[PDB]
Amino acid sequence: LVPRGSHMNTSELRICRINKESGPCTGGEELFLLCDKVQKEDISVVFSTASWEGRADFSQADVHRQVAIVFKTPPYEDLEISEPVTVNVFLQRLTDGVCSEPLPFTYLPR
Amino acid sequence: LVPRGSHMNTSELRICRINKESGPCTGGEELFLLCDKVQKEDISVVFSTASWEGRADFSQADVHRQVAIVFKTPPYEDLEISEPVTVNVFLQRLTDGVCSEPLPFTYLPR
Repeated sequence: LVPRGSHMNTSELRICRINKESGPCTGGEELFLLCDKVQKEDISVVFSTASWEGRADFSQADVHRQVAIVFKTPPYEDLEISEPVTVNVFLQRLTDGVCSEPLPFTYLPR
Repeated sequence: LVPRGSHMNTSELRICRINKESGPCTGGEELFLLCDKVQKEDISVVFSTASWEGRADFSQADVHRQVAIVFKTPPYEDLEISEPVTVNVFLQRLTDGVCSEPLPFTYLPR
């Protein structure tokens, strides 16, 4: 349960991989990741950086057989980035607020 | 079980989506798709066109919890294509040789 920021990391939540490594900072894009056993009714996908945090948008429906999650990327804090900004994506249980190890995801401009 | 080529289609195998819509005709690229309940020990991923058929490369291991499959794309018949050639990707049970509905995937040159 060892600490990793304001929240807590676990070996219970794990993100195997995302289909798209990058994407535009506008957000809204529809992506989908693989993971281990997750509780469809208690799970979220969060994008973050030291000072910004964005949640993906998806329904319990979008969670396929507890190991995949189709979601819609949140827009990046600033939509006027001029550079490729790669942040952190990771899972997190609502209940115990526990998170998973992050995966790098990079926003791009238009 | 209605016919669709030399083989047979079913409502038992379904490909929800692939992470990458395209890729180079060289093949070898590592992709992964979503699908419904598949038998890890009886399933394959085939790329085809009316006159060419290629199989993806993956192990029973690469099949995650029966709904996702991480595989390696086969090279396209001709690696000297000058144009974007989009073929068909689909599942198929070894035993009953039954297939699924195809999904378009397009090879590209270098």
